[PDB]
Amino acid sequence: GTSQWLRKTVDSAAVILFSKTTCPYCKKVKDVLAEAKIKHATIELDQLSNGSAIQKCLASFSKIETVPQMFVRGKFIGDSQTVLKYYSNDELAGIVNESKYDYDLIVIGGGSGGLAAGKEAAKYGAKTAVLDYVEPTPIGTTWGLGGTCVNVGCIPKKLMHQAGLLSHALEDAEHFGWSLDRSKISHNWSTMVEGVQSHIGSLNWGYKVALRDNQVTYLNAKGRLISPHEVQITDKNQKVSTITGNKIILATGERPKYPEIPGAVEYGITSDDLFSLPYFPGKTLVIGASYVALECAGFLASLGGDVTVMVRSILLRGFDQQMAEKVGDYMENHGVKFAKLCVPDEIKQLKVVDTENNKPGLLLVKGHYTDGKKFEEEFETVIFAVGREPQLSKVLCETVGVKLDKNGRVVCTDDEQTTVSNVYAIGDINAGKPQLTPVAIQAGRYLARRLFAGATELTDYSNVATTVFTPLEYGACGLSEEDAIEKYGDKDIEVYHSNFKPLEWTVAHEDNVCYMKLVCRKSDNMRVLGLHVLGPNAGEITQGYAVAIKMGATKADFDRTIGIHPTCSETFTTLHVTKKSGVSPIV
Amino acid sequence: GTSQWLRKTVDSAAVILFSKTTCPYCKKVKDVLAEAKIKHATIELDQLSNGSAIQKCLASFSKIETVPQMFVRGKFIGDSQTVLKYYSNDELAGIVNESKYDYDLIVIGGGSGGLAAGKEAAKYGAKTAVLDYVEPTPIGTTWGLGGTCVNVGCIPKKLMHQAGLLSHALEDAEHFGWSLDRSKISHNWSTMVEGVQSHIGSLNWGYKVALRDNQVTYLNAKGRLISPHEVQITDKNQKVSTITGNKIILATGERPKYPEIPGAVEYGITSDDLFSLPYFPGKTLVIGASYVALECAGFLASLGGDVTVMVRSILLRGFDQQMAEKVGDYMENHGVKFAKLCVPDEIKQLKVVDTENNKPGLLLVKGHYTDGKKFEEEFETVIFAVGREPQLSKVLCETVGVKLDKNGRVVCTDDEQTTVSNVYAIGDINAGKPQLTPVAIQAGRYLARRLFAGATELTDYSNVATTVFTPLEYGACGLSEEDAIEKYGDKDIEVYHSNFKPLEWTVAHREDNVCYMKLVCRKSDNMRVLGLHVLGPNAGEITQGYAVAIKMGATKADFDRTIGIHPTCSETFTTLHVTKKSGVSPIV
Ligand SMILES: Cc1cc2nc3c(=O)[nH]c(=O)nc-3n(C[C@H](O)[C@H](O)[C@H](O)COP(=O)(O)OP(=O)(O)OC[C@H]3O[C@@H](n4cnc5c(N)ncnc54)[C@H](O)[C@@H]3O)c2cc1C
Ligand SMILES: Cc1cc2nc3c(=O)[nH]c(=O)nc-3n(C[C@H](O)[C@H](O)[C@H](O)COP(=O)(O)OP(=O)(O)OC[C@H]3O[C@@H](n4cnc5c(N)ncnc54)[C@H](O)[C@@H]3O)c2cc1C
Ligand SMILES: COCC(=O)NCc1ccccc1
Ligand SMILES: COCC(=O)NCc1ccccc1
Ligand SMILES: COCC(=O)NCc1ccccc1
Ligand SMILES: COCC(=O)NCc1ccccc1
Repeated sequence: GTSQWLRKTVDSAAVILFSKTTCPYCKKVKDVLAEAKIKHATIELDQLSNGSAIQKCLASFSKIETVPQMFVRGKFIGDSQTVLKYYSNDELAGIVNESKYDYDLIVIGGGSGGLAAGKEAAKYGAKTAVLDYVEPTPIGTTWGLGGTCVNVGCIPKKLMHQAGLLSHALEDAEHFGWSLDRSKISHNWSTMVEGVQSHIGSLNWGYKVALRDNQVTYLNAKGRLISPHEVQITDKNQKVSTITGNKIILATGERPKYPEIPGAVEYGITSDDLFSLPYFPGKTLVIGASYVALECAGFLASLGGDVTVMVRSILLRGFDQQMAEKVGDYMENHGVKFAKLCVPDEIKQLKVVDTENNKPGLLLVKGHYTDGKKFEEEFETVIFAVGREPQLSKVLCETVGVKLDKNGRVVCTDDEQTTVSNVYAIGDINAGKPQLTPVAIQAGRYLARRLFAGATELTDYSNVATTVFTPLEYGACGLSEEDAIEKYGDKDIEVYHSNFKPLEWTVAHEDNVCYMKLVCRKSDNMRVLGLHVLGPNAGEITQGYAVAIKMGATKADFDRTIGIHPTCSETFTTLHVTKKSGVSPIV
Repeated sequence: GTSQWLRKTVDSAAVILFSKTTCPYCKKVKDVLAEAKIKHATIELDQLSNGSAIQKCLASFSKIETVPQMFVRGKFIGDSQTVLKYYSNDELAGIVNESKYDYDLIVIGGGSGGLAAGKEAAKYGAKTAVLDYVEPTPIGTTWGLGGTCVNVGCIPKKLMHQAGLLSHALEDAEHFGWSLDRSKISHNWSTMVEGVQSHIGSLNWGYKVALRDNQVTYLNAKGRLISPHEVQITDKNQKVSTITGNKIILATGERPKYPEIPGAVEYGITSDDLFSLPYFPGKTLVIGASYVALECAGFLASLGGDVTVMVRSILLRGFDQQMAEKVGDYMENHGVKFAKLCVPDEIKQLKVVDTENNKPGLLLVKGHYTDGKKFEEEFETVIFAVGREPQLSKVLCETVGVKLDKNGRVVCTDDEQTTVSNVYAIGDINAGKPQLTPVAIQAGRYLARRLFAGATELTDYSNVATTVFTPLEYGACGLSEEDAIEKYGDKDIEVYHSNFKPLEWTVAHREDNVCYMKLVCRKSDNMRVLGLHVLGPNAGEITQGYAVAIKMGATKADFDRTIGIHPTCSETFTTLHVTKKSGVSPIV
């Protein structure tokens, strides 16, 4: 009912005003709170369909049914006369700061989700702390505020992908009439890294500025939850102390795994080290087959590197395997070598990294194939991309009572609540959720609004679109073909597909490598279950269709919509060849 | 209802079989027709909701109610035993080819719409002819099969746009670590024209191959409709003759306009000439302010040219004007000069075009500003982009009875039918329709299916998305902000907007707050998205997908609950929150 919503909202909000837009008494109270620099949530009752019933329920706390009514941390404070009495008697600031705890909210983790949750909470008057610490990699690499995406993830990865894309831009320019000679142009790794790191630095600073301008307390400290409301923090100087908070948000993310083989930790690196590496990696082996592995190998090859990928079984496990194979075939034809069906056994050091002259070392990699033959080859750099994992045993004392799953991620309700009722988890550590930066940001902002502004909207985790930024990009939204066939049966699935050629590729001189498909359910009006595209700018192509899939688009919706010409994306609006027909999809 | 549909379908279809998927007698008839290379439409009665009623109405034509039933040009031909008799007796070929007319379908015009209509019709057994002729420009330019888009429109202009985009890619490469020096690289116009024209030639050839492989008769001839079923054709040798057809599709498109001033036709050019010009235009004046004018001026400046645009009043009349101004401001900041509020009065010739040394001429342009002050400046090339118009007085004898509107376009019903019942019109000459290549293609294909395969689906001309390929691209779908406010009033319209910066622009040191997007929404209809607008790179790829959601009636809530893809430009549409009425700044 309305009544129990109102109780949760009053119990949880830090400072909240129940108001009406046309009442000059509420306006007087608003302008008072603004002058006093008091931030607060506002619930305009004349804009809610059942505002009348809420007014009646307020009296259960305040014994009045009029507006405005101000509350602070679950307690009714007063109407217009009473609030102005406190203001003119210099008693207001003390009353709005009265709290059982040091903070209304403590966020452990200053990354994609945690910074978004903390900033949104502060907008409603929640007194908020954000804790962030970066544990250094085995070789000592560290970085600033903002999380995995900002520092060692989406941002530097896509900037180095762009540096690689520009190599083919240089090649194409000749065919379009420009006088340069591609074969006499080379790439400088450290010039690239300096520009990438300068941009990352501007983001570290921007987040510190944003927290200060929202009155958020930023602590560069390692946090550990030792009881439901107590966080122990450890300083850069090993000073230990305890702060208290009403609500706690866990948002500490993951770090790369290493295989348990000799030499891995000592002599290899991960993506954590790659994006600030002060020397060109040289001849490189990438071990693994995830989107991180393939994206990194792809741009290293495009910058002119000698690059090999060691694949245990398949590419992109969990993605549509037809598409995954097309991705890998393109890379193999464009200068990435693959050691297929192969695992490593040991990494042996032949030459130590020369920090002084800014040169890599030299390594001997020993491994074996599934047919039993041995692998043995020398590389200057070895990069492990074999998955990521959280380390919540560092963050969470067992006695607090927060349940984890077999993988060590937090088990949450559909509103991010843990098994401890004031403790929530968002981002990559929330078990079962897509591990993506815009998912973490939406979860964090929406959760802050439910805690401190009386919102009810949940985050929707279904049909979240993705893009893999390999040399030829792969965008997807919804089910793979194999998952749909498993779920519904082969006779209830129809697949429309086509090759295509970007117009930009005609003058630049391949005809049939770009490819797209719609996987559809026959018995549900040909509903689009999944969309897949391999081609340039695949993330821009895919994004808009994710809205239509969210709304339940059918094939007839795609047919009746008209294309924009000339584009790659328009090919989705005229698809007609089915896989069951056996007709070729080539252009 | 059903009976009126069945009569229209039987009267119009060239060759059609009424069938069921489970009937082995129907399968035997299908096999005979395929072996005799007889193409036909097929309607599978067991797959239609009212298949039982259709089966019963068939008796009004054939006096039977079973399947299969074969018809040819409105006449019942027979059941399974009868079709096999004709086949065994070598009588079937002559039956299926019997006609009052030379062709089931004559398409006048071999462009985007006409080629699509003709190929689709031939798939259902319609005996089809496609007529195409290119009247040369005043200086003599002509080109091959395929229409305006293929030869002198979307295809060459986007390729030249891409050559222009690559100049900034060469600049950006230095910041991302590559060793080149952009300052020492120049552009060769004729090398780019040769590559563009080689691709256009492959399209000309590909369409001739497609018509041959579909058994469509291609006539390189100028057509004139002289009665409802008679088309007069004129040869390249000026031989005149008459062919007849049951259905007629008019698909002749438009050509560029010239202003009525001295020297315009003699010494200027249009887009028709630009895309195959053998020499670089040099210092260029573009007169006009359409998307054609701005796209051409944009790429010429990026290829190193000294370019001025003469604007009579505003940019992009009929497009959202906040967006049009941001487009123009970006071009003016990046090396396009504008002569604002200005029109030309005369072009004088100072040098003839130098065909020997492959060089432009030289012209003196005189004009005046709206306050009366004078304009006078020299240019090597003057391009007119002041609109396009059809020439239907050449295509259509007045006595046929096809009604035209005040602009000379064809007045059609919602199924493309003109005021003459067997005559239809598609593409740019269809009055009131968006003038775009994918619209012409959808209209031609859907019409051919209704004429020859019993389809009922109409083309939907509402909320068709567009993209202007200026140096910074502008994509749009739906109403402009000013049209939304005019239609619903200011109090019922909410606008969400934001600047943004492509991630690719950060290390390249490009501008922070020039790219821009907005959603124009209707408050009283669950915040329905009435219009979407984006200025930024790859704007056509950004916009296309959202056109499906707008077709389905997307609201602001649907954008909010959808999660973004990171890092992209398009994801900024999923988190918009600043409203124009709040007064809050949209900068990042
Ligand atoms: C190479 C790579 C590329 C990626 N590319 C993309 C992409 O293109 N698009 C996309 O959507 N996603 C991408 N991702 C995923 C994206 O980075 C993550 O989903 C996102 O960063 C998760 O956000 P988060 O808030 O859960 O955690 P994080 O961003 O990892 O932030 C958690 C923070 O908490 C800190 N912390 C940990 N323990 C403590 C403690 N005890 N006390 C204090 N602070 C602590 C961590 O050091 C870190 O700073 C990529 C990931 C990688 C590794
Ligand atoms: C510079 C420019 C750029 C454009 N860019 C785009 C773009 O990016 N995207 C987009 O969607 N649209 C674009 N367009 C619009 C697009 O070209 C048209 O909407 C489309 O070509 C219209 O097709 P149509 O079939 O109506 O006519 P057309 O393609 O013009 O074909 C008509 C054909 O009929 C021929 N013909 C004329 N009279 C006769 C006759 N009597 N007998 C026989 N044949 C005859 C003509 O010579 C021509 O070949 C652009 C147009 C221009 C001018
Ligand atoms: C960059 O995209 C990485 C990602 O994790 N995308 C979502 C996904 C979920 C489940 C299986 C495959 C993919
Ligand atoms: C079933 O997968 C067999 C396999 O060897 N996959 C690895 C790979 C495939 C295609 C291109 C590059 C690498
Ligand atoms: C009302 O419009 C007045 C006008 O002069 N528009 C032309 C123009 C505007 C912005 C940049 C370049 C040209
Ligand atoms: C009001 O204009 C609507 C329209 O669709 N105009 C045709 C066109 C649009 C965009 C780019 C090029 C051409």
